[PDB]
Amino acid sequence: EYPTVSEIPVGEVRLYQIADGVWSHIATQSFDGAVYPSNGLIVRDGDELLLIDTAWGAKNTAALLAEIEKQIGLPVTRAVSTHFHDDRVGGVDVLRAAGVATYASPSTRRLAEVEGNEIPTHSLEGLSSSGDAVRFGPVELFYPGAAHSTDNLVVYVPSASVLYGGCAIYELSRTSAGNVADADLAEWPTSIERIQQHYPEAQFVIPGHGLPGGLDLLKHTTNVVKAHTNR
Ligand SMILES: NCCOc1ccc(-c2cn(-c3cccc(C(=O)O)c3C(=O)O)nn2)cc1
Ligand SMILES: [Zn+2]
Ligand SMILES: [Zn+2]
Repeated sequence: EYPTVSEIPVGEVRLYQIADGVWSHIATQSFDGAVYPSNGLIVRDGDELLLIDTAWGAKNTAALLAEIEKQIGLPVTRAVSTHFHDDRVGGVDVLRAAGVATYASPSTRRLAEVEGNEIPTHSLEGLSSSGDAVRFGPVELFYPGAAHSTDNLVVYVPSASVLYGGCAIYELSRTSAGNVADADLAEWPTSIERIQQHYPEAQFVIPGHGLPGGLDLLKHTTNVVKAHTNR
């Protein structure tokens, strides 16, 4: 069964195989006095591994590199932060330390720099205007417009029909907004319907935090964000 939050110390990283060559990584952090899940993706790319997002901080992420090798034994050579928050770039430092080439939209690097969060080295051109999509190794990267953050990207694995929406998508257990400090609440339902239009194929849908679902995660997220909008 996919892991739930209370099973994972603030330091233990679980790997959850989602298909041949596709895993998710699951870590936990403390924030607001409380303890939260966080998902990221691992995609095999021939001989190497593409990482999507950090494990939320340098400790967790050095740890996350150590499951992968222990459990998968393939080198992580590239990594993508899907937006500028710490649960995504927390431990880019680390990854670069180990030789991982880090990447991020130019929108994400600038807002990370403005924010005092770590900065991916490379820039992921071709993702600026809403609807922009580019190909990155075994997956597709999509910029659905402002939502959870103005920079958020979302990731699609054709090979297994996995759609990783990160923090732009909520799990079903999550009924209420939670951190929208950097959200474009007006655009978020829209930015999201695109994700629906441009990836109807997706059987597995991972959110930034919590239990994967199918595409009803999207409609649930819109419901949450709209509810939130009206107070
Ligand atoms: N001095 C201004 C502070 O600026 C900050 C902005 C954002 C964050 C931050 C929220 N994180 C989250 C923690 C729990 C849940 C979530 C979520 O996806 O809903 C997030 C988040 O990514 O917003 N991660 N990092 C932390 C600090
Ligand atoms: Zn965020
Ligand atoms: Zn998040």
